[PDB]
Amino acid sequence: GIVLFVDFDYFYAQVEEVLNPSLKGKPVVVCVFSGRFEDSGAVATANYEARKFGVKAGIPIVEAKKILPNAVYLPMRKEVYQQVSSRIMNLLREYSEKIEIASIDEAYLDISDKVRDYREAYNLGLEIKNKILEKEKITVTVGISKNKVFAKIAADMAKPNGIKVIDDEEVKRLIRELDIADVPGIGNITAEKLKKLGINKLVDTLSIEFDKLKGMIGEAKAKYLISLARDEYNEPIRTRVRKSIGRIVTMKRNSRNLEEIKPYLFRAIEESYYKLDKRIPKAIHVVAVTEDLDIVSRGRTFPHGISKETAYSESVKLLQKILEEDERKIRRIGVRFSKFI
DNA sequence: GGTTGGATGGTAG
DNA sequence: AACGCTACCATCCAACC
Ligand SMILES: Nc1ccn([C@H]2C[C@H](O)[C@@H](COP(=O)(O)OP(=O)(O)OP(=O)(O)O)O2)c(=O)n1
Ligand SMILES: [Ca+2]
Ligand SMILES: [Ca+2]
Ligand SMILES: [Ca+2]
Ligand SMILES: [Ca+2]
Repeated sequence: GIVLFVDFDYFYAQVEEVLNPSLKGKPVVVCVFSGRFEDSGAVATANYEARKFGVKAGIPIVEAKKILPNAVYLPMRKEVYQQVSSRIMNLLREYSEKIEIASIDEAYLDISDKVRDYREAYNLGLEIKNKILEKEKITVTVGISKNKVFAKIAADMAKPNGIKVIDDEEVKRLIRELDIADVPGIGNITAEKLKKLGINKLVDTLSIEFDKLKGMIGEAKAKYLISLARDEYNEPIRTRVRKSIGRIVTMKRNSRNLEEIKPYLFRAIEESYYKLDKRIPKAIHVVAVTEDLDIVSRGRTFPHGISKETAYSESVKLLQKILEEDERKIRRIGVRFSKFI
């Protein structure tokens, strides 16, 4: 098979640049303001000009302003980026019937029946890039390989505004030479566990006892890495179905006062219920982020669907459980609905 | 021993 | 050191077939 993966370039910042062209060439930082103080929050993303100086996703806005105090700091307008994304995804639908929308700015296309080889795949990749630039003036990176994982890795290698094929021979070289930390799904915790076992490359997972690898990183990740290393990973492109919808907000101050927290939680429920749009959940979880940014959650699954009124009542009980069973103050509070009918 | 549900862990967008 | 918000799959544990 052949898989073509598309990853939009510095997406949120690039959309802002398209809607206001004077931003291009100079550092733009898209921010998630919590409302705590002036400028409390995190960077969602920045364009490559700000990113050159270390302003990247996840860092505090305060750290970013220390590095580049003269950059443009824009509030995140997620709804705008979602609508642009949906338009681009609709363009991609024209090139394959088999498409997997992986996120707000990623999609996998199974183009096995559309092209005969990697040269034709590459030309299709170029066609897709030109189409998205024509219609939306958004640059993207395309990665192409035998499966979803190596397609994603290919795009990682080609980013800013690139295109890359990893053919069968390069898959073999990467199994030997790619830092296993750069494999999709291997974060810092798993990477460091692997390094302690002396595993630096995918091929190293074949030289360890399965029971030992499973003991350290778990069965799923062990099976996943071994399948990749054996050149056998072949997970199909399929339609992802949304499994949960939720909202969590930062409170104006930390609190353990039930009556102070309730209005935030209730607003999170109202917004979550609107986003449900005909979906009726059977499960509710109240999620608290404590003072030190730990996550505590209490939930319940009902035999039937949950009305909004039941969500209110139950959410209070679950919040009460969090307060009873955890003595830390709550910083952020929210809700998540799942198990849709 | 497998499935379910609840609490938590790890991950990536 | 600071510090947002969305949502996926996985693991551990105990209840229950
Ligand atoms: N911690 C993060 C990471 C990403 N995003 C959002 C903003 C990004 O623009 C978008 C896509 O994530 P990417 O990791 O692909 O980031 P970029 O597209 O901005 O950069 P890149 O050029 O590496 O693809 O998701 C976010 O809100 N919070
Ligand atoms: Ca990506
Ligand atoms: Ca991207
Ligand atoms: Ca990694
Ligand atoms: Ca139980």
